[PDB]
Amino acid sequence: VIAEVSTQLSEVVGVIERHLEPTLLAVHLYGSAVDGGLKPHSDIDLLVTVTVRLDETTRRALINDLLETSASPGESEILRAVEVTIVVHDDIIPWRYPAKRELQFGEWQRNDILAGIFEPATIDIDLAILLTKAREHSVALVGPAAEELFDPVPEQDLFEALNETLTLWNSPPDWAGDDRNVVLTLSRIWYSAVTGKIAPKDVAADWAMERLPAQYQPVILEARQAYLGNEEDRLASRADQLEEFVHYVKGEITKVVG
Ligand SMILES: Nc1ncnc2c1ncn2[C@@H]1O[C@H](COP(=O)(O)OP(=O)(O)NP(=O)(O)O)[C@@H](O)[C@H]1O
Ligand SMILES: CN[C@@H]1[C@H](O)[C@H](NC)[C@H]2O[C@]3(O)[C@H](O[C@@H]2[C@H]1O)O[C@H](C)CC3(O)O
Ligand SMILES: [Mg+2]
Ligand SMILES: [Mg+2]
Repeated sequence: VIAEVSTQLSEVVGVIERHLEPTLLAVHLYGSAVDGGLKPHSDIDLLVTVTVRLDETTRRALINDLLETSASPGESEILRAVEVTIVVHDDIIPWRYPAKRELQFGEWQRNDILAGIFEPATIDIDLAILLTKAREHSVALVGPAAEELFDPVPEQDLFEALNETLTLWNSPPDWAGDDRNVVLTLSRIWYSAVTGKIAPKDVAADWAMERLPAQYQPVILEARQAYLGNEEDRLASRADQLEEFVHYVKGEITKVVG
């Protein structure tokens, strides 16, 4: 997608306001929209803070409505994948690890939502990472700056969430659908574990590529190119090369000490 993003952004915030205006504290645009800039496959990352949990019916109304504002990756030249994370004030302030996520919407749910599966509130270790990103780079579309609203996420909580995330990826079906992002996410986790910082997918990829034995450099170079829209994503082609990359990078992450 190469289209100006302000139209779809205003549609998505209109849906959020329509359901949540009376309990809304903040809407923050974050992720690559604010840090590095949207690339052809980039989603729109929104973080919504409410003062009270949602009624079940409000969860379903909002999830259904958000799906109508969103397009499956590669199915639209004008609409990006939309991602909305809702946190309840008293669940995330004061900061505790791990924290409860009230709601998340994203295109990975499309099938579920169309079958009437509405994901309920859960522990989400990923909030340690999302709130660290949002506090550093975001736009308050409404309410206070992320920096002021959210407590700092301790670096030990960041470090633990980065290492725990690696439990998701052990064998090839665990990354079957999502080969480019698992590769770029491994590079970002490795980068963040050594640096304590967060980098866009291409910056983390180039950092990783410097620090890899030459055998592992090709898979991350292909992922970095596909992220920038420069080359095709043919990472599923080279299945064995992918799993060796994953095992190699996980081992290198595991070596990084706190
Ligand atoms: N070290 C890390 N840095 C960044 N994101 C990370 C890291 N570790 C795990 N993640 C998760 O990776 C996901 C990235 O969100 P996503 O919207 O795909 O990223 P982005 O920076 O906006 N880039 P993109 O949408 O591809 O342009 C989130 O769930 C993050 O918390
Ligand atoms: C909260 N961050 C998101 C989640 O990690 C999510 N998967 C549970 C990610 O899924 C993705 O990698 C990508 O980025 C999504 C992330 O932005 O979002 C695409 C629509 C689907 C995907 O599978 O390609
Ligand atoms: Mg994004
Ligand atoms: Mg996202």
